[PDB]
Amino acid sequence: ATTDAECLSKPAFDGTLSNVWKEGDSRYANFENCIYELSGIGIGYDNDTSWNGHWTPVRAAD
Repeated sequence: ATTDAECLSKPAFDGTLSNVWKEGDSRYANFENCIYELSGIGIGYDNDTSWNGHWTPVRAAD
């Protein structure tokens, strides 16, 4: 299990994450029980489900 403060302490990376979901024109993905937010220059594939760009952690996996 992960907490919100544990996730927010992790660094932001530049790469690709799969199983990406939308939340009002904003993209989110789950990685190591932490939810990351897509920003920067985005390049998407796998029918909007795989996004490459800047991923910043926002919260923990529910």
